[PDB]
Amino acid sequence: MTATNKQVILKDYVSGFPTESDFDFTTTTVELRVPEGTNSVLVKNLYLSCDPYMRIRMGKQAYTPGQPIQGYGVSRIIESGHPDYKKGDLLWGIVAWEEYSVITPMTHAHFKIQHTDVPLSYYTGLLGMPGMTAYAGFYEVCSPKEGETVYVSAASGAVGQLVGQLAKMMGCYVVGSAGSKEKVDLLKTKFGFDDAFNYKEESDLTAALKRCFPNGIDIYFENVGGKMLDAVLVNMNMHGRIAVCGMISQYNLENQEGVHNLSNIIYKRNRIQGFVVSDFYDKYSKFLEFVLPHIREGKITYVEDVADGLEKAPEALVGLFHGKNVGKQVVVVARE
Amino acid sequence: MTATNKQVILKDYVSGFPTESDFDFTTTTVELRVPEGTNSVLVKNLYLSCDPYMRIRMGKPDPSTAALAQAYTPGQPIQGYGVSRIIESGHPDYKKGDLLWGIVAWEEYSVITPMTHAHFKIQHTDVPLSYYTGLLGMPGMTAYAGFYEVCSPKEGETVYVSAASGAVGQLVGQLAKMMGCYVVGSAGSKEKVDLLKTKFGFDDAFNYKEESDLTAALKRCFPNGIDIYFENVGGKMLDAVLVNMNMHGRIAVCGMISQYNLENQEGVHNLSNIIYKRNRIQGFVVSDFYDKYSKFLEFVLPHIREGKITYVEDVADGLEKAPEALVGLFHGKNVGKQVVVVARE
Ligand SMILES: NC(=O)c1ccc[n+]([C@@H]2O[C@H](COP(=O)([O-])OP(=O)(O)OC[C@H]3O[C@@H](n4cnc5c(N)ncnc54)[C@H](OP(=O)(O)O)[C@@H]3O)[C@@H](O)[C@H]2O)c1
Ligand SMILES: NC(=O)c1ccc[n+]([C@@H]2O[C@H](COP(=O)([O-])OP(=O)(O)OC[C@H]3O[C@@H](n4cnc5c(N)ncnc54)[C@H](OP(=O)(O)O)[C@@H]3O)[C@@H](O)[C@H]2O)c1
Ligand SMILES: CCCCC[C@@H](O)/C=C/C=O
Ligand SMILES: CCCCC[C@@H](O)/C=C/C=O
Repeated sequence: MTATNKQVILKDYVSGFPTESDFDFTTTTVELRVPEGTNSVLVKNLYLSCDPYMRIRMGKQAYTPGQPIQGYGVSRIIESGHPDYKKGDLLWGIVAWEEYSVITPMTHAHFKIQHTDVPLSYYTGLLGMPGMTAYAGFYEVCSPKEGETVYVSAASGAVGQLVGQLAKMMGCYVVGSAGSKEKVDLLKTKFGFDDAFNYKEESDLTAALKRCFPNGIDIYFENVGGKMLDAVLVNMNMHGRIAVCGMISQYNLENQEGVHNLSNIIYKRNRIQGFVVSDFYDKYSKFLEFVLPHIREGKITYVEDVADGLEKAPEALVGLFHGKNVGKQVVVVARE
Repeated sequence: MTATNKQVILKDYVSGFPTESDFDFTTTTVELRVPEGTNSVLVKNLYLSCDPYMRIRMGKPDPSTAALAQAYTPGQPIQGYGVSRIIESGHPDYKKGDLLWGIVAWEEYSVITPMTHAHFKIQHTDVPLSYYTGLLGMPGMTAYAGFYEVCSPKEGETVYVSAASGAVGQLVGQLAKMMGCYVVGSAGSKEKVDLLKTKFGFDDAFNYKEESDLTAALKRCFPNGIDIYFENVGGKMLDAVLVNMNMHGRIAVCGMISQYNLENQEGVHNLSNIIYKRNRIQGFVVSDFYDKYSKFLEFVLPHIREGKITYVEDVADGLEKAPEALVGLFHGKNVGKQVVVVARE
């Protein structure tokens, strides 16, 4: 075939919060050939991830103006110049926001799917690059014992909803926070945490956390920052671990919020350790063969926001920095 | 037999900086009796220390601070670390001539109870007794504990040490030079920086005071960035270090002395940097590691006696000066460790 390839470019660099008018749709024409240099695969992009690191990549290796925005996503091989991928099987990894991409598959960037007995939308999230951040970030970096109390921020979403599920499986008391009432209702209905609150309904964030924890916070999984780290630093305990995954409060800000209560690290004998998921990708098969017995069984679940089409995909990345995503924000580019 | 026992009392709680005025003086009568309490010894305090925790045992009851603190009671005297000779006992491990270092009150004579990770015996006299406040005591143990067990160091790695000519800081940077390491310091005066470059053998050093852009100072000093940080300061300083740090690089949070004296506690912005740099900010109290005080003393006393560790001290005479001495530590007119002699020998 010689099909028309619909692409989402970034026009120019973003300074603050993203708008849909920082990105434009352009078209190329892909010849469905055995591809551009005999080391490569040609894929058809099935599902795409709208995940929040993309804002830090939108700043002045960083993205280049007039070219597609790179992201993770699930893809079907249409043709190959690589040895261990034939035509008709599945990968996940860094693809361009296209309908059809030619990529070179390097090991801990791009991964083959062997288990299609679960949704292939989950391989942008749960069994993808959000879910590995929750395995890796809770079991190494947070270093947990049972009974110990876990706090998850942006609990609602991607990374956050597996951290909490893995904790009320270990024997921990887990509290989450989220933006709207419907996002906060899932934490107790579906994912079945012990408590939850709406941080947007809290005028009282330090007092909110003193309410939820009569016994304090041993573990924190930091996805948010600033004002929430200040509050958590007060409500902590003796040898209290903080796992700094993200800072979504800060990405979208030029002159970014200051943390005041870092003196409660000497006193309260705290470890704040920052990680990157990429480092733990050697433990992906170890993760898959732990969590697929549990997803297949209904111990571990997932909520996804579905955004059908490449058309509503500027719409969908913009939407994270406000939290329109009721769970993990997937784009469907192709259904079959 | 009676003693005329002078004391240093605290008036009421501190907000902001201490002054010589937030402290007061009394005299008591102490009987030199063979004391019935339980496992209690009547000591005679010889030397005392001016240590900066004493500020967040001087402020109002807060739950955070109350992990190392108990908070000082507004009437009855200031507690702290210092050396002490036993002038009659009610213990097994201690008798009528033995010396102790530990947490005594700021008086001439005290009835204390020895506890294992509080009060420690001296069964080594070859070295100064004033040193069991600092080097052979609690500042030197912090330096051993927090550099070898929290900064998790390997040879050749680049170390930045803050409040570097004070008690804990000067030892860190020698313990670091005693491995492969590249040690740069920071201190207040010119007299202080000329002890880092010469006496305590640091590779380079500066005056944070005489530096306008602090990142520019640390990008001059380390071209290839910081691997280990011994954090004795906070604020401005911790922000500069986070942009000057290497990947999988560690930070040991000993103290944060810039903050203690502030009501409105200063913000560290770029703690964002620890994701993309895989960095570890780790806090400790020394209290947790006093089980390795035997394994400390078996190490350092071979290195002082051979001339591989160097140390300065700032002695002031009598309890009279012990207000003036704890105050001027927050400004920094202590050169090394601030000792207060109550009685010598
Ligand atoms: N270090 C790593 O290894 C690694 C890897 C991948 C991703 N990440 C990062 O970690 C986070 C992970 O995904 P996720 O689980 O958070 O999924 P998500 O729910 O899809 O992400 C968006 C969430 O951020 C919250 N939010 C947005 N603006 C905010 C603001 N201004 N202040 C406070 N909260 C705000 C919203 O939740 P509420 O209002 O609902 O609470 C919203 O649901 C991101 O920051 C991401 O960049 C880190
Ligand atoms: N268990 C523990 O973790 C533990 C135990 C002992 C001590 N500590 C802590 O570690 C720190 C110092 O240890 P040390 O034994 O070396 O004490 P020290 O001998 O009292 O050192 C005093 C230093 O304070 C500095 N200073 C004062 N105000 C300052 C300010 N506003 N900004 C920056 N620096 C300032 C001075 O330097 P300048 O001349 O440069 O101004 C001076 O050299 C304290 O924060 C203390 O509480 C912690
Ligand atoms: C090339 C895409 C970058 C992938 C690393 C990402 O997981 C890091 C998230 C940090 O916030
Ligand atoms: C009971 C006295 C407290 C002793 C702990 C002290 O070394 C901590 C210093 C923190 O800045």
